[PDB]
Amino acid sequence: HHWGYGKHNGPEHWHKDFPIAKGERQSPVDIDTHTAKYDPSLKPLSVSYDQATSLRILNNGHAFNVEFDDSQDKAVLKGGPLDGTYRLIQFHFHWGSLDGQGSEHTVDKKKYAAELHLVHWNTKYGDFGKAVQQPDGLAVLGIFLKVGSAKPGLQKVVDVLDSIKTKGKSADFTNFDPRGLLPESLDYWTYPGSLTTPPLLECVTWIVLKEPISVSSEQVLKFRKLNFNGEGEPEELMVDNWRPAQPLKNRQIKASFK
Ligand SMILES: NS(=O)(=O)c1ccc(CCNC(=O)N2CC(=O)N3CCc4ccccc4[C@@H]3C2)cc1
Ligand SMILES: [Zn+2]
Repeated sequence: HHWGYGKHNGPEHWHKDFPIAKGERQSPVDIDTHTAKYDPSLKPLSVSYDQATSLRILNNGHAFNVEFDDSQDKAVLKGGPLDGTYRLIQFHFHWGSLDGQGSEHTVDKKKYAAELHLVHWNTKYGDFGKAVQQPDGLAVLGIFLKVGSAKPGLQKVVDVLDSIKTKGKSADFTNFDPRGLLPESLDYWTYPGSLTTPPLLECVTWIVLKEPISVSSEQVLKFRKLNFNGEGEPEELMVDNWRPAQPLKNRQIKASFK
């Protein structure tokens, strides 16, 4: 009886196995744009993905992850609110059953069709597993998706999804350039938070870009054909794999922009 996003094992149940679900710095949150304050102390954000080496794409039963070689400082996130160097290890998405829901963060309570999370770990902790035990261990770059024009840089991901339909399937996924998933502007909001899936560890500096990327209806329809189940199990479509907004508590959301 494992956690998931069904009626019986969804986010409202997670606190029974993971009591930190009701903690002081949980994610995601609603970003109230009128309350977020410009912070002139934020240093410029540095997304350096030119040498990123993707390896594999995996259906883990909760989402699909594109994994990177993180055994040296090829693809790194620095600057903004961050101290030191954060290495890209994987990206994944959260999405809905309908275009009006799917994002984890919300903006003035608006839900987007989907949300991309580029996950990075603080190299001062040596490995990912040590980093998630630290309050500044991870930096997640969050990017909203809205349905409109196709995103050409997403199509290589969309076209491999038929090969990883079910939980536990993986496929080789080399030479994918995550620069193709970024919006034009790097203006962002930032706050201290958590993983949005169990174990819900409070280890993340969140950096949420203001400008959404546009994907086509056909692109997101292909996400919604994935399965939560393994092969040879009853088919359950992988949709609505998002955690709703959590209490902000004793936190301030800071804006990089005026
Ligand atoms: N919604 S979210 O962005 O808040 C979110 C981000 C991250 C996570 C943790 C997901 N776990 C992971 O991504 N894992 C776990 C791991 O132990 N390893 C071993 C180290 C290694 C080496 C190479 C590639 C991949 C891993 C994986 C990464 C959960 C949720
Ligand atoms: Zn995520």
